[PDB]
Amino acid sequence: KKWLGTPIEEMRRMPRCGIRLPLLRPSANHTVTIRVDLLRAGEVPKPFPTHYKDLWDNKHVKMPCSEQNLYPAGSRWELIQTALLNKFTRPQNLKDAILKYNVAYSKKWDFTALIDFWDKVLEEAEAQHLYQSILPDMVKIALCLPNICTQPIPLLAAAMNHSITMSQEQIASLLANAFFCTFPRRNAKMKSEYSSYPDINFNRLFEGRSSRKPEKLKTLFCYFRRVTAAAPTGLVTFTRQSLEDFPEWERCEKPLTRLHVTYEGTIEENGQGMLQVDFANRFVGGGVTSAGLVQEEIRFLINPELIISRLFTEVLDHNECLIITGTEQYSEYTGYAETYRWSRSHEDGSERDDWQRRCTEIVAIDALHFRRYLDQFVPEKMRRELNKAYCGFLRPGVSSENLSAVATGNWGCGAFGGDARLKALIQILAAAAAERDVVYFTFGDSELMRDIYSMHIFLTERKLTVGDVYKLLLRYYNEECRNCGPDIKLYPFIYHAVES
Ligand SMILES: Cn1c(=O)c2[nH]c(SCCN3CCS(=O)(=O)CC3)nc2n(C)c1=O
Repeated sequence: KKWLGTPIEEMRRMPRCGIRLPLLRPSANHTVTIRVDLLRAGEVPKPFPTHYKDLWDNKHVKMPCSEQNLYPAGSRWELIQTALLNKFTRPQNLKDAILKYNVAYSKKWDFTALIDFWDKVLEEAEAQHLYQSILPDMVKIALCLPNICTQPIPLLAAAMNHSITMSQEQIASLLANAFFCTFPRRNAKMKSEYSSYPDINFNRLFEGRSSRKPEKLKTLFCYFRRVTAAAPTGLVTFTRQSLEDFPEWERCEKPLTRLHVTYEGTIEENGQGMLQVDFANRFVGGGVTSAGLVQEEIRFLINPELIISRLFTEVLDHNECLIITGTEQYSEYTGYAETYRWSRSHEDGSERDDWQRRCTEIVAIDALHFRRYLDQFVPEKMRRELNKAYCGFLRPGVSSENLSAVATGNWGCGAFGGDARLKALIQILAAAAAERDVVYFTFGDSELMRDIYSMHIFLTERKLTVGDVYKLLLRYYNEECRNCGPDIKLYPFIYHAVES
């Protein structure tokens, strides 16, 4: 009674189900920032090219170490170096350092949470370790950026189908810069450039008095402590995927696939090696660098390499997703939102693939935010969610036998107002169209587990196709929502319509 349906042991997982990876190589649609010819297990990857190369334009990340990063003109990189190469002994020292190259935000950025964490949460020995060891080591890896990220990083802009593969070490240098708020043109509230990109600098983690900010900082300093002490050796791939041809859902003759549904476990622990869904905001990462702390933000905190997607990933349009392969888990946690707490450091035991990427694949798909509950049953909105999930699950050019199951849950069903029973069925239909099985976590809701299982077995036993089910959703809208909360609920309607 803890789980229902297909045993999870029968679901496909990476690496066992994967196909031989092609040779890792840069191309028109794949940026590779390391020496592939020297990539070896257990060895820190060598950056390619050897000497720093800069691009300062509207198609690439504006690096803080660029000679074009100026301030009315002096070199901002020189200023960052002078500011950060000072001894920190009190939190005000770190605030003052960050503001030396952010003078325009000195009356706008609040540092209360950073001050409280250092002075009021940490004990004396933990504070001493922070400013004697961790922060100086973070400064050093940040300032090493021009020797580490030698190759320009393209923006993954809207409508681009493009991948970036970089080393975990390169990500660590970039995230250290984000912590010290060094990325230029990413700060103004009323900016034109980068207005369609998420925040990357960490200044909003330092503001306010929530009991959540200290837990976020503990989680991030756990990561920073680990990666400055011993450089991680693997790679991470970021792929923006934007599809043009979407199924004619009413006409899809594909059958449903297999389902495992359970009210215990988590996507990240029990969906190891599966395609793990991030319940994303259209600005990937949501409020990770500010106040948010539900499913997406938590994943971005315990696997912080996800955070760097915000440096270069434009806001997702309706037909797009972001696929990240290779991020490592550095922390364990309990709770969520107001009960979230950092638990301990985590030693990731995931195998690495032939590109030295952890066998962990996460897809960010953003559900819609519904102001009115009945809005989500409008056909245009159901099709939208179907196509979003389909884009996140589809892998053009891969046999279904080589596709892991999808590990997911009540996507968009918290603050975004989604109906769990509808969103479960939508994901089941999208997974079926993408020829993937579904592993579904209901997060303690045993009744929902039973309901999803019952509907899935009902539909499969009667051999209903994807299109058969979609037309029942359309019928539900017309008969119970269009001219209407509804008088009859969705699953009861479906049972009655089919049994009729
Ligand atoms: C399947 N699944 C979750 O659903 C989940 N939620 C959170 S934190 C936000 C709480 N909330 C969001 C949607 S909900 O309201 O439907 C139920 C719970 N962490 C989660 N993990 C690790 C997970 O595996």
